[PDB]
Amino acid sequence: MKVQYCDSLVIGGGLAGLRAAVATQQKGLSTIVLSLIPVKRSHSAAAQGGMQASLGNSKMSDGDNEDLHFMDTVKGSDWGCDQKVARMFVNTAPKAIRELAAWGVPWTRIHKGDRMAIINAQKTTITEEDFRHGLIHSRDFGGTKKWRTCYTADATGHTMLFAVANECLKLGVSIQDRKEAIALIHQDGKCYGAVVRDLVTGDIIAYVAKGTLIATGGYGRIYKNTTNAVVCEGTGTAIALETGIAQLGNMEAVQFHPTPLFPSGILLTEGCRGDGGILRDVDGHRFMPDYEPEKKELASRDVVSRRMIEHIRKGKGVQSPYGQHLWLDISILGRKHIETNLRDVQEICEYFAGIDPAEKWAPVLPMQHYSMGGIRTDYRGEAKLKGLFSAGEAACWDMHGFNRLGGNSVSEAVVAGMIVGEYFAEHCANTQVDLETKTLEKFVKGQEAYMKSLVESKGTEDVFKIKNRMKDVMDDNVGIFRDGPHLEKAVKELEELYKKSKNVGIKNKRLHANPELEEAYRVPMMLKVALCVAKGALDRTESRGAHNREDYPKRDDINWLNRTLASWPNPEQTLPTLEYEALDVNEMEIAPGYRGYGAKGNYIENPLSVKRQEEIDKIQSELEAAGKDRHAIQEALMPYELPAKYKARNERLGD
Amino acid sequence: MKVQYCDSLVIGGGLAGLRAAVATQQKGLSTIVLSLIPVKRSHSAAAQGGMQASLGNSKMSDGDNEDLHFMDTVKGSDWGCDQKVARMFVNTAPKAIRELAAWGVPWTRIHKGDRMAIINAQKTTITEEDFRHGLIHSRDFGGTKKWRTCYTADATGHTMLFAVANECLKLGVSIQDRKEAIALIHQDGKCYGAVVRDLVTGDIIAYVAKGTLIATGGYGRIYKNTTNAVVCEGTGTAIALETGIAQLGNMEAVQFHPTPLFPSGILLTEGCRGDGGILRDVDGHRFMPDYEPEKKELASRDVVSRRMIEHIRKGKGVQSPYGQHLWLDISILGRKHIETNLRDVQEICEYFAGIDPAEKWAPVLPMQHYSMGGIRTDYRGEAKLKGLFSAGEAACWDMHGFNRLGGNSVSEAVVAGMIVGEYFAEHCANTQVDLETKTLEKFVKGQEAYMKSLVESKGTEDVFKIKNRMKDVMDDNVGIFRDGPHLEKAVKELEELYKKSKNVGIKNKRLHANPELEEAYRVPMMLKVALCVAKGALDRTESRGAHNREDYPKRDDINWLNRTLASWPNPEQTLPTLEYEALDVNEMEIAPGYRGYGAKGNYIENPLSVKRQEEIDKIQSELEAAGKDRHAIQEALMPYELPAKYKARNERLGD
Ligand SMILES: *Cc1cc2c(cc1C)nc1c(=O)[nH]c(=O)nc-1n2C[C@H](O)[C@H](O)[C@H](O)COP(=O)(O)OP(=O)(O)OC[C@H]1O[C@@H](n2cnc3c(N)ncnc32)[C@H](O)[C@@H]1O
Ligand SMILES: *Cc1cc2c(cc1C)nc1c(=O)[nH]c(=O)nc-1n2C[C@H](O)[C@H](O)[C@H](O)COP(=O)(O)OP(=O)(O)OC[C@H]1O[C@@H](n2cnc3c(N)ncnc32)[C@H](O)[C@@H]1O
Ligand code: NA
Ligand code: NA
Repeated sequence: MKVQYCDSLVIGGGLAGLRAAVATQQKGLSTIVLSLIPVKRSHSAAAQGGMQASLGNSKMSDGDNEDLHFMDTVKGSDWGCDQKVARMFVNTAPKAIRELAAWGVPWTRIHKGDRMAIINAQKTTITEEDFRHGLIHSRDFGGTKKWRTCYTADATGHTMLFAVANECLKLGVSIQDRKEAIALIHQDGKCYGAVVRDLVTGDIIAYVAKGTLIATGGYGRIYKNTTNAVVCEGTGTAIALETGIAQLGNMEAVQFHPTPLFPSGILLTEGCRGDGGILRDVDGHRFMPDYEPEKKELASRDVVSRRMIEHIRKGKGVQSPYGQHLWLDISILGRKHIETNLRDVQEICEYFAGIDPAEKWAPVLPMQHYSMGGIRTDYRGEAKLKGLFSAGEAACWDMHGFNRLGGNSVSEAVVAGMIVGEYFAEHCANTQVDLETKTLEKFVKGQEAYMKSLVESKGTEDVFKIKNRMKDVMDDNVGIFRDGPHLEKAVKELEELYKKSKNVGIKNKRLHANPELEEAYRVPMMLKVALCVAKGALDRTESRGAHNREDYPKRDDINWLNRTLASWPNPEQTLPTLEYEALDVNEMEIAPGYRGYGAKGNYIENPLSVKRQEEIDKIQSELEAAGKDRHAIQEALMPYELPAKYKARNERLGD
Repeated sequence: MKVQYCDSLVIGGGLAGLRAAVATQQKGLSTIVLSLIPVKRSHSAAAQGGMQASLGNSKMSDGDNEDLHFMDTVKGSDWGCDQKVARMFVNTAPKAIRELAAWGVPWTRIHKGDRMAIINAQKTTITEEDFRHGLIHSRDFGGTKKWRTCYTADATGHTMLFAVANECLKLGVSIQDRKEAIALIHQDGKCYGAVVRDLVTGDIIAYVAKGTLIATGGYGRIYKNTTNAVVCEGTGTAIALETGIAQLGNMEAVQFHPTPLFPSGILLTEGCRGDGGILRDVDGHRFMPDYEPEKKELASRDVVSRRMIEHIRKGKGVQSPYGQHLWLDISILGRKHIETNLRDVQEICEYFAGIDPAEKWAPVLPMQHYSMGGIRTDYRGEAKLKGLFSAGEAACWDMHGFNRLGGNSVSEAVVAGMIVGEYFAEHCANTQVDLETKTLEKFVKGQEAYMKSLVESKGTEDVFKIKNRMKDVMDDNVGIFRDGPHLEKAVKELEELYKKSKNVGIKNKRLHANPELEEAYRVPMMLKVALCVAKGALDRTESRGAHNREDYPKRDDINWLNRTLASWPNPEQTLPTLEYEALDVNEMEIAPGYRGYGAKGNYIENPLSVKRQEEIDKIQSELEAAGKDRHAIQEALMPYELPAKYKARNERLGD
């Protein structure tokens, strides 16, 4: 038997996994990072929008602080997030930016002077004073009043990922790529590592550790149309689920992006519409103003996606051999503007769409983009299965609730990497594990037998036909608009798909470097994940954040002010087990209310919300009258925890 | 913390360790072999005499079988061996030779014809028939009536070691050199591996396994004068001893060789006197005939050593700045004979002694050569500490008792490697271990702290002066002739030396590649080993095999028909704890009697021996009269065990 030991095992080499690895390795814990691919190729590398952090450096960022970022996050989540976690996040984001700056991330900087900027409420001139010169800049992104999105020109995710990966190399972290975790090793409710398949040699290896952290990203590829890399299949999510103990949170909470290139899904940055990009239909008609007279194209991304689907359903979509889509016209911004401020988007449409944006319109359609759902953890990042931690998009630390803020996800990956990294390091250093070879052998032999059965299967089902059908079912029934009737149909078909995945037969019999065998064990995993999404969507009879039920259009703060928890305790069951974790309004710094975007009064008020709100207004007034600072007031409303190392306040320009 | 896992851990890369590694690796058990040096440089490589095995191929081997080899072994051991183990050995030796032949070992072969041979009772002509041509040859060695010592010209140990090492490479065994086991990891009476120090980097690593086998060789370097390589310091013996659970058997049973080159200790093969080499004193006088009128130069090696010391004590030794010695005259054999049959010995005297043997005499003196004592095991090779096995010279499987047969030790290394290898493999495959990180950390941290204390010690003792004094004490008081008075003095001084070794200070502070630090932790270990030897010698009031007490000249079969078992249960004690394991005459195929060599009636008879003897003669007669074969008779006298794979009989020329 092959066994590899390390004090801290990290599964996933994206921003979250790599940053957590830095945290453990810097304190002497031997750590290993497992990854399907070279870590610098992780999906994190594709982020071009930016990272949200309340620095308050630039003119349009002036006055920004943790409180404002906190409120945008909570309201954006439509109150589905754990507000204490959101607080941990916003207070740490500024230090994540600054640490990365010290690590060499080339953040775009502010230069003194006037600038021709688009405010879309007063596209005037912005002035940056001399004292702001040379500091980290910020741009309009995510719809926040305060511009706090930091960026490194047009490749933020890329430069951030490379810096953290390089730090891991500096520290001697053991990076092992083309290695896939296919099962978690656990006993007595504790996680001792993972069974890993070497994608090159086919060897099955047991990686044991005092603590295991899953940072495997999102599960967007269960959909046909997604902006995600082809490796975002949620297998990390599935192995946690298959332990029968760890739970997944809000898997039905999936966010879509309105303007990905159709049908590839290659992203066309938000800056397009933010600069002046126009959405047109089959007749070249600018339709957003018809649905949103005021906001128009600049409405909340959430609203734009809905309007786009509505317009298509009204029969105004463009017919295509790949399906219906709409148009994105950016030529109207002028060739000059495009080649100087959107040189990146121009290259995309040419290299892939084969068209010059300064002349022709780009085909677009809303597609799956971010996974708010994931492995459920406490505020420390630990799952119900002791010793198993999770961070990044793969988790449901839940700072996002039912709607993640644009720019908060790459921010979370690094921030969670830092925070969960500390708690994870503490766990690995203080915990003591009992590694029984009997248990290790059972898991390793179990997976070797599984691989053998797949290779020897005489089944007649085709894995690709099954995977492709799953993706259509998800796109057709679990998209932007959902209804009970279609969701019930989806669940039934997914369950049938799952059963058939067990009768798959493959042509190539080798155990090494076999992409076909890889699909054979990944697909069944993706189906169980899809089932948690679809079933969670069917059972959640309300509309909240990105989850829209046409048959239940209102946000129900009385019956659904909670979090869906999915599990799969019995390996024989074919449907996930769903339970609910209620959100306590008493522990909320901000009581439920109007989210800011979308129709008003579209939520069923909870009497407890009103009570808490009054309680909040009272505490504020009293303390505010007593001449108390925002910090003391915050503590009085909702105290939260932070590792000692990050307890400090964030110095800002002007203190 | 650094941890390495394997199913089967082998400590020692000599014939025994490498052969055992083949046994485990061939059945799919991941195995690691740790060694201080490249495995092909192990002491096993120096064997030039040969390997004893009852093939019965040559004329002088005609009629040889397991029974004859068995008797030579038992009588040679002066009845201190476990006869069942001796049976396992002799029955397997033939297959060890044959397996090695299949592995390419270039055994010298028989050619048809007459040959000028020295019988030293009738130096006549020997004839090899045509049917013997091409089969494995044998030579006169070890004083056995039947010539059964197989050899590959003048480098048997070398070719044997290389073949087994190459087989390990073929099978993918993990060979890790410049790695030293400095402590065994154990808990609840079970062994889970070893704490290892990387000699190059200084890293302290825990090697955990389901089973651990120690095959670290002998402990001859505790003596100033020895034929052993400089790495035979018995540290493997010491780490077993320091667990406080494993016991060492007959550590006082040390064998000397009569003619090593003085003072280097470089060996001058037995073939010298066997061919006609003459021992001379300070006056050039051939003295052996004076003490042994009949046998003379050709007396038992055991007797020659004693006579040599006696002659020196009579004041006839040659004075030298390194001490007193005698002369070995081989010139008398004629330059022609020497350069054709002893070309090897000629090169030795020239390359080191700087003299031409065909002209000048070589200085010689009896020196420590083989360690019968070692880690005590059952017939399977397992020690009292469960999961810890031992094989080769490092063990006291006890097929040697108090006097190992010339040619039986390289034979044992491979045979034990095969047999203990099977039982070891079985244990590793069937046992299940509970590896607690708490325990691993305790042992690893304990050794890191130890290394640090040695490097920070402000002690004023010099490690080399202490090591050199230990070696003089051993040579002066625990040699060929021993007496209570001197042994008591030796024990007291060794104990004092041990206490002072704790106040050692070293100049070089680095943790990596530090030969001085290596001595700092090895010396204290050697002292504890030396204490077991000296104390065992003091307490054993009798003369048996190689253990000669001038104050107790007789072999005491009444009070000392047992085996000395040494342990060190309390790390605070400064002297070893000694217990005794009695040998049951009822389980002996051959009752105690005259060993064949030395003075007659020099043993105190045990009434039980006489009873058993009669019982044996009876069983033989009856079964023999009933026309029963030697195999059925053997089973009736003393049944023994063998792994299934080696249960077969050995086909011989003539069956
Ligand atoms: C898709 C996307 C997302 C995105 C974005 C643009 C695109 C095209 N732009 C963003 C932006 O401007 N601002 C922002 O805040 N977020 C933006 N996002 C989303 C964001 O990039 C992601 O949420 C974030 O990068 C997620 O980071 P995370 O570290 O969690 O994950 P990852 O980078 O996807 O890496 C996952 C790693 O897991 C390995 N893996 C997966 N499964 C396994 C198994 N079974 N075994 C072993 N390793 C596994 C992957 O190989 C990878 O390294
Ligand atoms: C010294 C000698 C012995 C000898 C002989 C000639 C000489 C000069 N001629 C012989 C002969 O003709 N016929 C015969 O039957 N025996 C003869 N012998 C004795 C015989 O060679 C030995 O008994 C035999 O070779 C012993 O084999 P074994 O496999 O037991 O041991 P080894 O070869 O000495 O190797 C020991 C290994 O252990 C490693 N080691 C030691 N301590 C440690 C620690 N602490 N950690 C890790 N590794 C360790 C050594 O590096 C080595 O590889
Ligand atoms: Na998530
Ligand atoms: Na021994």
